[PDB]
Amino acid sequence: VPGLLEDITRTGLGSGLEFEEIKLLPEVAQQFYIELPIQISVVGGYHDLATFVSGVSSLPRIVTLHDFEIKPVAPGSTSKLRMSILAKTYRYNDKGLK
Repeated sequence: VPGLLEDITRTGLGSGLEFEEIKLLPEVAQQFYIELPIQISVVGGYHDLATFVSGVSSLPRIVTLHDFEIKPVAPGSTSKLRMSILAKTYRYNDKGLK
């Protein structure tokens, strides 16, 4: 199954947004599942950022979102925002924690 990075790009997510950083982190084993985290920083207006969050939220797969941060990039009038978020997908763990 294609990863979250591909889902964003295959379905065309993030219109109007300027990606700054995409970092795929090492998988984290837990006793019931393996987490696949992706850290993303992206710049845009509130509307385009919201559309992106809704797009990820509407994917037909379990994605959890964490560590949401948003700050204006500059003190100017109505300027764009920098949004940081950690997204995770999951797969089963049938092998324990050895």
